[PDB]
Amino acid sequence: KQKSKYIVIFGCGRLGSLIANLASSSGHSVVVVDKNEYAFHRLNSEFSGFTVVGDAAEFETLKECGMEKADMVFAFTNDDSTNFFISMNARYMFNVENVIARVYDPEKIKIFEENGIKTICPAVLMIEKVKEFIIGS
Amino acid sequence: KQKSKYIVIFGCGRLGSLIANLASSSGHSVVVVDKNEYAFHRLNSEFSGFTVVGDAAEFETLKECGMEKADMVFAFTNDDSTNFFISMNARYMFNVENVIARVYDPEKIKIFEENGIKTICPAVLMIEKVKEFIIGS
Ligand SMILES: Nc1ncnc2c1ncn2[C@@H]1O[C@H](COP(=O)(O)O)[C@@H](O)[C@H]1O
Ligand SMILES: Nc1ncnc2c1ncn2[C@@H]1O[C@H](COP(=O)(O)O)[C@@H](O)[C@H]1O
Ligand code: NA
Ligand code: NA
Repeated sequence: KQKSKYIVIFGCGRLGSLIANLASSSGHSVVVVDKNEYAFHRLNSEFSGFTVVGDAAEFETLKECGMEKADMVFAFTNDDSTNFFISMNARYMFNVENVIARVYDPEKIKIFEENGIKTICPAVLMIEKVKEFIIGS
Repeated sequence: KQKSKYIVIFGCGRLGSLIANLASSSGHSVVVVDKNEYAFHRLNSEFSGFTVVGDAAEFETLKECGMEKADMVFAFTNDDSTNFFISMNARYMFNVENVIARVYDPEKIKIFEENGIKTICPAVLMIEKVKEFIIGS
């Protein structure tokens, strides 16, 4: 399950595969999207869910994911512009409330957050954790 | 500063250089250690502080850092065994209270933490942040 959610993850790399594998083992319905079919070898033997090969910077790829049914969308490619494209479409075309994007450039965080997209910026996250260990929290 | 601390950072890569540059701009005394002299090109023009070339898996390198004077030691190489060596020496040979290590393998976190070493494990940190965005926290 009654708690099962519909989750779309773009990017089946190091980050995306980790989240996909965990989401699947938690009982969610998971769609994982990558431009490179070989990326899917990171999904483990237990992964239940569906794969989609396509370039997520193309609207037609976004249409093939059933994103209007999604509870959450994760924009986890290695390109900030692509993740912005995915996340803006998720929010506004497909009306997804919970959208999380990876953002490498800290200066790009603001434009995502002003559009209601939650951000994971590795540099910021590491600095925040160091600060907690020095100054408290 | 009167607030200036003595900070030793091992590994001048992507993570270490970011912390070194920020520490220096905050007014701290910073020693940065790397086996590869070319790594120091990541330090910015404003960086004040000292560099040490050496293999941090060798005790003689650890002796050249004045670690018994350190307020904090950051074990930020790309090798978990090396970071354990550095951190254990920092804690117990050089009596540093505040020691932070990067740990890639989540299964290795426990042995660091049982020895009073704070850990930054990228995979764990990313999963924790995703969880906060879904479940709150
Ligand atoms: N335009 C795109 N559409 C879909 N997947 C992409 C796109 N650009 C990059 N990726 C994927 O994002 C992933 C990034 O991997 P990593 O840096 O390990 O998280 C790789 O598997 C890439 O093939
Ligand atoms: N045994 C070691 N002693 C000192 N520096 C090291 C050692 N092993 C790796 N490193 C450095 O740690 C850094 C890791 O870089 P990065 O993966 O970008 O954080 C590099 O600049 C390496 O040369
Ligand atoms: Na807007
Ligand atoms: Na011990």
